[PDB]
Amino acid sequence: SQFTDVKCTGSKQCWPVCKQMFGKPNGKCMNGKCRCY
Repeated sequence: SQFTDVKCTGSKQCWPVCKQMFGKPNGKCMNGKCRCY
């Protein structure tokens, strides 16, 4: 997992975040913050 500080309630929210931050959308909302894979 890659850490982010981006808050979230649902995993789909994390897809654009992870795409911007790490180059792929694969990501889940984990304990209220995005994690990217």
